Amino acid sequence: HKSEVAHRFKDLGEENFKALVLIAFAQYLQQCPFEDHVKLVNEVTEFAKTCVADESAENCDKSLHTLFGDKLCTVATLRETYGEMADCCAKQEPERNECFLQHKDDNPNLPRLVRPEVDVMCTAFHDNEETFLKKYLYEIARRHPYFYAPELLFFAKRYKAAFTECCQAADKAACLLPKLDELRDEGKASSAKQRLKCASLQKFGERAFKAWAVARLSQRFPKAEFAEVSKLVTDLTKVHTECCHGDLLECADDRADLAKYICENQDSISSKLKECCEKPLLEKSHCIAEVENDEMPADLPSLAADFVESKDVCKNYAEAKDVFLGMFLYEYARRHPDYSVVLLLRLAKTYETTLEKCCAAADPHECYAKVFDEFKPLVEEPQNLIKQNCELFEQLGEYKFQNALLVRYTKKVPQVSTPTLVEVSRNLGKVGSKCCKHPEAKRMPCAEDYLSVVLNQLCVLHEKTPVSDRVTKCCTESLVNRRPCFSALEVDETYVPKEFNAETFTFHADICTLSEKERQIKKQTALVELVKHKPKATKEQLKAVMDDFAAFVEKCCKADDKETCFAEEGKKLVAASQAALG
Ligand SMILES: CCCCCCCCCCCCCCCC(=O)OC[C@H](O)COP(=O)(O)OCCN
Ligand SMILES: CCCCCCCCCCCCCC(=O)O
Ligand SMILES: CCCCCCCCCCCCCC(=O)O
Ligand SMILES: CCCCCCCCCCCCCC(=O)O
Repeated sequence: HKSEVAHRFKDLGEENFKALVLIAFAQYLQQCPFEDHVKLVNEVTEFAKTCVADESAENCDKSLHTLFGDKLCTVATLRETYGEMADCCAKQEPERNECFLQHKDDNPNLPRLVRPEVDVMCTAFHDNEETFLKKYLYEIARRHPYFYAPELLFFAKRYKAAFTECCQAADKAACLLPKLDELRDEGKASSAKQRLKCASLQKFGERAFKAWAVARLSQRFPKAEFAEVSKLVTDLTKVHTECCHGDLLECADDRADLAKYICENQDSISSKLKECCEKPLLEKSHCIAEVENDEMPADLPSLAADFVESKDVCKNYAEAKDVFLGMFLYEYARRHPDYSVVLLLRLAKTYETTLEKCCAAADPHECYAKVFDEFKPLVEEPQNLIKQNCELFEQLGEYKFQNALLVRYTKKVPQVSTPTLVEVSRNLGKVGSKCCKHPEAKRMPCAEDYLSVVLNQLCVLHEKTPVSDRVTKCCTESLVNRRPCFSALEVDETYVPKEFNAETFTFHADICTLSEKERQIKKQTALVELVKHKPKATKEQLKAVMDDFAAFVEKCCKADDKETCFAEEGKKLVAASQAALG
């Protein structure tokens, strides 16, 4: 429902409601000063209370969309600030909302948000928590207009845990900054993931999306029957599709509905969901989405019977090609939660290709009798990659490992700028750090998931400023070859090595007052300019120059002077190196 606003107020709570109204408005009106959206949020909140007291009350019968757009159209400066979005107001609902939806700016071109010093922040926090927290909720929201709002609220609450804990600890910066650094990471990864969820849907289409989802849901709910996994992916895809159009209210209802359906049918889905079905609306769906894998049914048969030995394989396949392949993929996925989703799609795509050849022939059982042999190599290639890389990592350590990567890729694609090489190799390094600590079981899902963050940003940066056809190839290619494409880059032996330049390999005393990290980005940048300039540098020729530079600093920051050792012994490093790397 009779009143939809009353119903969200009741269901969300007051604080949560005030929060999501702020985020809603911050994401359309991305230029009205904070101390001004607050006026709005209180006005919308005051109205909500009246509708809650009496659901007959004026304007309460209206739809969320209508109230929301009606409110957008009240702001005095709309036409001067936002220009042709004010043009949307001269329409009726539903068109008016489609019009508003289509005029959000993804790059609102604001100044970078600058983290104040820890003590400034903590003083601000204590002196007024509500205001400190909302001002920041406003600053993220208008920079990330497409970030599903309930997710922002969840980070919001984690920023508030980090402050309360750390702003009364012995050493606050030691407490606070890693927490803030992990939040930046996670915040950014999630933002990356959503834009890649949609992009994939638009380029590669719905069937590919469903394939991905069947794999993922079958690893997560491996006691569910194929019929229920399939029902869940049908609705799972409908919601992503709706959540990509970009309309918060519609997207949120579908998510609500799905969590609703999942909790009613727990018995038929998974035993690991009782914890999250007792949670309140706002959180239910976020939770289910991060739910841990249910233990798999004990002692299932192999697939051989249904997918190889059976005599009904071409008949079943021909009758409904995509339900069959989807069942193969369901029976595979639930058996192996230790596989990355993309491995499964590669396996499933291979089983597909042989059936098209082998069903088209006239001894089909004979032709495709050996199809499981082909899975072995594809399964083992990711496994080894993880093995060689996690045995390298634990014997070099994060930083040195980051540096093993830096020279590997600079030699492979030496036309990528030095900053992009530094950032990808540093993050790749961190993915190594993060998934090697896992047992072998949960490693591959781990790495798939962090690589796709690290490699998508690669493409996005390279998208606008491209300097390699091979990188471009790996980026536009299929989502099941993004990774192996890159893994196939060889050394660029056409490379014309960069001319020398004194400036880059000059260093000063400030480097000693640089922070652990800051110093590393510096050291690592020189390392890329060194490989660009001497690509044919044997590892050991480079190992020894890195050890010359290593002494050149320490035995020079620990010396009784100066600049000068920096100028005059740096003079003697450049000369020596040029000679030994020749
Ligand atoms: C569902 C996409 C990937 C999730 C991986 C595993 C799925 C597990 C199955 C539980 C179903 C999920 C329950 C509700 C549906 C659900 O959580 O997602 C619905 C759409 O992804 C909407 O995306 P958006 O709202 O922008 O994402 C929020 C996080 N950034
Ligand atoms: C429940 C039916 C959903 C569709 C399942 C069909 C699976 C298609 C197998 C081929 C894999 C292609 C991989 C891809 O497109 O990235
Ligand atoms: C650079 C991080 C250290 C170890 C991880 C290397 C990644 C190799 C496996 C990629 C996992 C995704 C599965 C796949 O592409 O099939
Ligand atoms: C041809 C001029 C050579 C001088 C430039 C040397 C650049 C090497 C960067 C050192 C990275 C090592 C990091 C470390 O081990 O702490």
